Amino acid sequence: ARMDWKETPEAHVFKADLPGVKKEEVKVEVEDGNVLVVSGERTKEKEDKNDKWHRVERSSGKFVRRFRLLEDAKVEEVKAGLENGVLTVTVPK
Amino acid sequence: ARMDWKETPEAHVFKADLPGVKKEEVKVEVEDGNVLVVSGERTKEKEDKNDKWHRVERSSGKFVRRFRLLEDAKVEEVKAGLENGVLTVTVPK
Repeated sequence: ARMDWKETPEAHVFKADLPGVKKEEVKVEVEDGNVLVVSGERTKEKEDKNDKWHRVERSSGKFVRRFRLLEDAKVEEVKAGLENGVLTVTVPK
Repeated sequence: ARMDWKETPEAHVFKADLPGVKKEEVKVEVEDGNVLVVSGERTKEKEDKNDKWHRVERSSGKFVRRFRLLEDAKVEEVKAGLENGVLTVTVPK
């Protein structure tokens, strides 16, 4: 989960490369008022059991990440969207 | 760009993690008659100086991937799909 953290004047924007991940496999939470938490685990591709694996580089697993926000976030204002393999978490300041 | 290479009884299937890449930035071709070429660019969101970066782990720029297909592969029947940051190329046998 390679991630970026940008602070525009309007909000804190986090990006996470989570290719091939479904929302039911990712989790965005807030702890102790100012700690953004991103975790998950890409599911096994329920693809043809018996296939021959010539080469496998894409090998993702479980993970958890945390960031200390500069200010307590208004959890009901935090937006999180998943698109084209990129998770985006916007935190309004 | 991380890629998997699996083989089904019907075709060789290639997967590529391309988070944050729109189908207009990816190119799928067959060079020299039997070389699969997956390339494109993961555009950097330069933005404005008003912004402030606290963390940067995600990569950007050009990517190039080449696999040598069989001298007898349905080169005219290769399909390419892009969904949830994952590219899939199906080369019929």
